[PDB]
Amino acid sequence: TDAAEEVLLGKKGCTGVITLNRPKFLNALTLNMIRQIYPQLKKWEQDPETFLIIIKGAGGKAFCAGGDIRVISEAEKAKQKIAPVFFREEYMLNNAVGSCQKPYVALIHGITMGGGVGLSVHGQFRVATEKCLFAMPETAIGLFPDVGGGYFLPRLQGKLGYFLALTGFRLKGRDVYRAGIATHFVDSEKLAMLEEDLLALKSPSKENIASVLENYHTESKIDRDKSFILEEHMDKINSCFSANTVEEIIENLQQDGSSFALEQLKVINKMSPTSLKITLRQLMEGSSKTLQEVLTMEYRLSQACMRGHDFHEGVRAVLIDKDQSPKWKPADLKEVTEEDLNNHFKSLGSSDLKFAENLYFQ
Ligand SMILES: O=c1c(O)c(-c2ccc(O)c(O)c2)oc2cc(O)cc(O)c12
Repeated sequence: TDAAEEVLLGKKGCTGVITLNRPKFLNALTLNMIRQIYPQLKKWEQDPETFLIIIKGAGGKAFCAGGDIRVISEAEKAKQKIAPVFFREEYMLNNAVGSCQKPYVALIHGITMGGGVGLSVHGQFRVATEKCLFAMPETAIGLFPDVGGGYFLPRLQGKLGYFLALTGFRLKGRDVYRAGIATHFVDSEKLAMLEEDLLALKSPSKENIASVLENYHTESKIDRDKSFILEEHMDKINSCFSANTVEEIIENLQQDGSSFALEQLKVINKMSPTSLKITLRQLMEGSSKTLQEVLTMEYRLSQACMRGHDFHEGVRAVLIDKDQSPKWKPADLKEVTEEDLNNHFKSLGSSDLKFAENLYFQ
């Protein structure tokens, strides 16, 4: 047996199967994996013998915990940078998933966060199990909810996505479905059969695929009639998170004064202030952008963030030392100025992320 690849690509029946394959690192997405997945997705779109693409994670704990931001941060320490290529090609793959010309099913069993969400939420079908653990945890690490977070987050109900984006709130299991992040829910004990039945389909249409998913979804039992964990908080979320500045959101939470609001206020106050301001503007702007436009914006954001202090500090606090004790700079929201913010959003000119060759554009 040769050494295992970081992602497996296979053809089984009518289906192309992508298996994220770094389970010891929670299947975190690398440039190597992106560069295998992206061209394969494009080939399968044009392959008349491929009717379905499934993405899944190896190991049963994680679908994918994120893009591999540890390695990106390490690479920032010296001259062999990875960030310019990584974010560009990652975002190109999120767009490819979102515009996929064949049915695309993501089996989001297990931890599904950040980059892992980018590989799933934009696809046509996302199947959660009771073990699905969703978050966009980027404001805790000095980044922002990228991989198209600026597109999908504002499009969740009310201001749910703004709440998720700013606080990194975790949703588990059937709540991932209730939130609209998963399209379907299956108990994990039946996931293997669901996979098998999809793979066994002969020349399936999108409708054939949808039928299989529906049939499993209907019969799943775990939390079947449980309400969405955030339903009782949706009015206050919709109110508090309607403001145009982070300072106003924090003020609204304080004035609401409920246990939940004060808990989430506490969390927000531990997030990178720069990250918070970026994230709010990103979602507000993203609310009126296409996925491509959003990704173009996020690419600018990603490169600006590499030039700041907080990303490297967040990776240290969260991923390396795990002391959950980041010292942000600036430490106060007041010191995140309008000009600083505007600088992150500036065009990169000919270095911008674009989705066609130059001759396509005026
Ligand atoms: O992007 C992220 C990421 O990749 C991982 C991660 C953690 C453990 C692993 O073993 C791994 O491979 C990845 O954690 C995170 C935690 C955050 O709060 C925010 C993030 O953005 C990430």
